[PDB]
Amino acid sequence: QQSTFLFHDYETFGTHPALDRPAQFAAIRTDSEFNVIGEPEVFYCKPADDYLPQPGAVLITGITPQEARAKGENEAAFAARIHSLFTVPKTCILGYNNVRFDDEVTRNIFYRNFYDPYAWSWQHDNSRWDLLDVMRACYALRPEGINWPENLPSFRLEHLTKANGIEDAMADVYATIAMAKLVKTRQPRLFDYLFTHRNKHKLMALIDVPQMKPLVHVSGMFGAWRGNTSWVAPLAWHPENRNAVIMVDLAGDISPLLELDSDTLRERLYTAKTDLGDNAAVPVKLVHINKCPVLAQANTLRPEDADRLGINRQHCLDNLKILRENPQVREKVVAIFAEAEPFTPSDNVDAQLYNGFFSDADRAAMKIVLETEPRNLPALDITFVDKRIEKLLFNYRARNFPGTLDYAEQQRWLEHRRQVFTPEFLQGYADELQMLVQQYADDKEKVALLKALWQYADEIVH
DNA sequence: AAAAAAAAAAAA
Repeated sequence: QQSTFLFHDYETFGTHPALDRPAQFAAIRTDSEFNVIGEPEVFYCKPADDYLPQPGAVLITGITPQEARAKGENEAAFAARIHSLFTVPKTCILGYNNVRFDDEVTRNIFYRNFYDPYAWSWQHDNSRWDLLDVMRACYALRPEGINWPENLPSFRLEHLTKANGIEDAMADVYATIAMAKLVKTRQPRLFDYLFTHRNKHKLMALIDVPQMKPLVHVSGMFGAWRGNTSWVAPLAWHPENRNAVIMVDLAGDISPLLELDSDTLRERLYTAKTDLGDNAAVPVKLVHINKCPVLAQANTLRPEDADRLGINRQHCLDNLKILRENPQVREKVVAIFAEAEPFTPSDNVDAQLYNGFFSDADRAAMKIVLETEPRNLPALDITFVDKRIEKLLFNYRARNFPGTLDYAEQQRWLEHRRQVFTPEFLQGYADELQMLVQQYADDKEKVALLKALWQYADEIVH
């Protein structure tokens, strides 16, 4: 057991990790110095017959459902394959924007196919990381030694590689490795600091709530116009999510926090910028310590870089001093999150991963499912406590092993498909394709893609 | 040991 990194990327048929499906997965394993270990893998996932890909996604990836169907395996097999790669001990699974996207795909694919949704990222000394915020952090805090493309800095891999003398899912993986190498070379101490601080316990320690100790925070939510950076201070741990802390963005306008009550603050917080009119935005942001957030002591952002980024230290310090003497603000921000309407998921079991953890007993039961021949599942004498499992099991069987359904199950699946491919859904889908063909009438390649999508839909619904 | 869905923020 030697420590390795497993760089990876998915291409999918849509943006929703629960309701859309993966098309392709690519991975490359390296040692701690980013020398390639073994052989790159890239493989496709065959979409089940109750799904149509989002046209926008296919135009981005160039991957048709026909293509994935032809050279992919079903999702049960696609899941097992990735699961075996991910659960090699002492693996740090990472990518580029994976925490907010690819990792969610992983969790849901495991969930739908009876694998633990999270163990790949913690068990047997595994962990995860994400190079996107590393690049953003390097640009904001220690940009020396690297060339940063702009027009506003860009963090697209293609732009980042071109600007630093460096040469598709597999392509993205190779490029992510190259940026990792670069930053480790030019800013080894920042790199190692970020790597060690992927651990939520090192992060948690930086937060001091009673003191409102200020920190620098680099986040895509701050925006390129300020180099994704600001000084923040913790107001309270989130009342419902123990892995979230409520931060004030010290660079913002704290008026609303002092003036408004929690109900108006909540309303305002979830108001679109373009709907705010006269009113100041609420300068509150959640930091999720289990999501590899970039946090460091306040002085990690040098005055020269605050200046470069257009961030005003005295303004932040001013806000901080005022907040420290207005503790009533803490109560109010917690209320924004504590007194909100609970989130009720839809009755679609695909969307219920976050309803709760499964028990040890259910895990044992799911383990047996995975060890049973599909043809023998119907005869499987077993019982489940979590009410999601029977629903997941029916979907699992119908999507992956349709030959194993009895007549009544066949009829149920037929009704499910009809309830998906309604005349209203099919017409929305037709109108989207027609709109896109118009938008791209001059582009032979995209038009052929849109034609494939129409043909796939026609086939699947007849 | 593991989590939180959407809203909004941002970038794609």
